[PDB]
Amino acid sequence: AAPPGEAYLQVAFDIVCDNVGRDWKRLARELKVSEAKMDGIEEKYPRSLSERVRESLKVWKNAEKKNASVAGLVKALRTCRLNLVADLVEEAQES
Repeated sequence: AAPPGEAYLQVAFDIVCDNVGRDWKRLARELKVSEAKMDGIEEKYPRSLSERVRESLKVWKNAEKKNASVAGLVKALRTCRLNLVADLVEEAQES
Protein backbone atom coordinates (compact mmCIF):
# COMPACT_ATOMS: atom_id res chain seq x y z
CA ALA A 1 0.00 0.00 0.00
CA ALA A 2 2.70 2.50 1.00
CA PRO A 3 5.42 3.42 -1.50
CA PRO A 4 6.85 0.02 -2.49
CA GLY A 5 10.17 1.81 -3.21
CA GLU A 6 10.60 2.69 0.53
CA ALA A 7 14.09 1.12 0.45
CA TYR A 8 15.66 3.95 -1.59
CA LEU A 9 13.60 6.58 0.25
CA GLN A 10 14.57 5.03 3.62
CA VAL A 11 18.29 5.56 2.82
CA ALA A 12 17.66 9.27 2.11
CA PHE A 13 15.34 9.51 5.16
CA ASP A 14 18.31 8.19 7.19
CA ILE A 15 21.04 10.72 6.32
CA VAL A 16 18.52 13.56 6.27
CA CYS A 17 16.87 12.47 9.58
CA ASP A 18 20.15 12.57 11.50
CA ASN A 19 20.87 15.93 9.79
CA VAL A 20 17.71 18.10 9.93
CA GLY A 21 15.73 15.49 11.98
CA ARG A 22 13.77 18.26 13.86
CA ASP A 23 12.67 19.86 10.54
CA TRP A 24 10.53 16.77 9.72
CA LYS A 25 8.23 17.71 12.63
CA ARG A 26 8.06 21.17 11.02
CA LEU A 27 7.23 19.57 7.63
CA ALA A 28 4.86 17.08 9.32
CA ARG A 29 2.60 19.91 10.51
CA GLU A 30 2.76 21.36 6.97
CA LEU A 31 1.83 17.93 5.55
CA LYS A 32 -1.11 17.76 8.05
CA VAL A 33 0.05 14.45 9.57
CA SER A 34 -2.24 12.72 12.12
CA GLU A 35 -2.43 15.11 15.09
CA ALA A 36 -2.99 12.07 17.33
CA LYS A 37 0.33 10.51 16.21
CA MET A 38 2.28 13.73 16.95
CA ASP A 39 0.60 13.89 20.39
CA GLY A 40 2.02 10.46 21.33
CA ILE A 41 5.45 10.74 19.65
CA GLU A 42 6.08 14.30 20.98
CA GLU A 43 4.82 13.54 24.52
CA LYS A 44 6.49 10.10 24.68
CA TYR A 45 9.77 11.29 23.09
CA PRO A 46 10.94 14.63 24.52
CA ARG A 47 14.40 14.54 22.84
CA SER A 48 14.61 11.56 20.41
CA LEU A 49 15.13 12.83 16.88
CA SER A 50 14.59 9.32 15.47
CA GLU A 51 11.42 8.57 17.51
CA ARG A 52 9.50 11.77 16.62
CA VAL A 53 10.39 12.02 12.90
CA ARG A 54 9.87 8.29 12.08
CA GLU A 55 6.13 8.21 12.94
CA SER A 56 5.46 11.59 11.27
CA LEU A 57 7.67 10.60 8.30
CA LYS A 58 5.94 7.19 8.02
CA VAL A 59 2.44 8.62 7.42
CA TRP A 60 3.76 11.31 5.02
CA LYS A 61 5.70 8.64 3.04
CA ASN A 62 2.54 6.46 2.65
CA ALA A 63 0.42 9.37 1.30
CA GLU A 64 3.25 10.44 -1.07
CA LYS A 65 2.94 7.31 -3.30
CA LYS A 66 4.83 8.63 -6.44
CA ASN A 67 6.15 11.52 -4.31
CA ALA A 68 7.75 8.88 -2.01
CA SER A 69 10.93 9.38 -4.08
CA VAL A 70 13.62 11.82 -3.00
CA ALA A 71 12.88 14.05 -6.05
CA GLY A 72 9.59 14.72 -4.26
CA LEU A 73 10.94 15.64 -0.80
CA VAL A 74 14.28 17.13 -2.06
CA LYS A 75 12.40 19.44 -4.42
CA ALA A 76 10.02 20.59 -1.66
CA LEU A 77 12.48 20.75 1.29
CA ARG A 78 15.26 22.70 -0.54
CA THR A 79 12.89 25.12 -2.35
CA CYS A 80 11.37 26.20 0.97
CA ARG A 81 14.50 26.25 3.24
CA LEU A 82 15.89 22.74 4.02
CA ASN A 83 19.05 23.21 1.90
CA LEU A 84 20.79 20.97 4.49
CA VAL A 85 19.08 17.67 3.57
CA ALA A 86 19.05 18.68 -0.11
CA ASP A 87 22.87 18.69 -0.09
CA LEU A 88 22.83 15.24 1.59
CA VAL A 89 20.56 13.42 -0.89
CA GLU A 90 22.19 15.45 -3.70
CA GLU A 91 25.80 14.28 -3.11
CA ALA A 92 24.46 10.76 -2.46
CA GLN A 93 22.95 10.57 -5.98
CA GLU A 94 26.15 12.12 -7.54
CA SER A 95 24.24 12.95 -10.78
